[PDB]
Amino acid sequence: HSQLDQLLTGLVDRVAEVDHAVVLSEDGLVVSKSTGFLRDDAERLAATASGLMSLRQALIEMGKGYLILTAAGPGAHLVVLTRQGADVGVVAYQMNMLVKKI
Repeated sequence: HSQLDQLLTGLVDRVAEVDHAVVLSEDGLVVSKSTGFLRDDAERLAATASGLMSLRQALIEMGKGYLILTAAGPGAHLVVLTRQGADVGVVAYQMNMLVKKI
């Protein structure tokens, strides 16, 4: 488990609002994921995020919760899935602090 994997797993563990997290390369490759996020589920999130960016940041609210995406430097994006009713401000702050730590 890489340092980035531990950071992502740490975000998910500490933040009640955050269910899963991945970091995707410019090409859509999963570079890192929270350790309790299965490869099938992570790549499903990756396929969604890559579709989003074919259509920098994005925030999509649904019934489920939110999908939030932000830049993690010029070559990658951090992508998070929240639980239902999460405070977006809290999650965005946590993600911004994570990107800083990387």
